[PDB]
Amino acid sequence: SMQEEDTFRELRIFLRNVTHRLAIDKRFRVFTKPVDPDEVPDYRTVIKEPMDLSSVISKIDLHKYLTVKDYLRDIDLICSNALEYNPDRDPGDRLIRHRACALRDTAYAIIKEELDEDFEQLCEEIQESR
Ligand SMILES: COCC(=O)Nc1cccc(NC(C)=O)c1
Repeated sequence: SMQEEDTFRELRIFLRNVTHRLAIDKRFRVFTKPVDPDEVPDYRTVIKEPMDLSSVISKIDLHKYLTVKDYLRDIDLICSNALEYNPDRDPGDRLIRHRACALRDTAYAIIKEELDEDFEQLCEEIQESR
């Protein structure tokens, strides 16, 4: 229905706003663009599904997310990839893991305060019907 298409458009507007607020935070600059395969040739041999905030914007615009649950799977993937690729005790690895956990926690906190639970339940019921 037109009403259902209006629901998914409101979801996309919400998701672009949350993603922009993450992408402008100085702590999360390392997560804003894909890892450059020229500068880090071993990245794609270790990390099987790369993800970053510019790719998340592209996916919103391609209508890849029909629920906030869908979207948070990709935020969780940015975080898990950082913990996997950078597991050591040295300061550079510990700084990127701290920033990855902050990105995940910040996304979940914005959604807790600003996503209506009945809006999410409506998106999940339309997705299930298709
Ligand atoms: C300056 O080197 C270019 C570069 O991007 N290196 C580099 C090294 C290790 C990790 C990461 N990024 C993530 C998201 O894990 C990036």
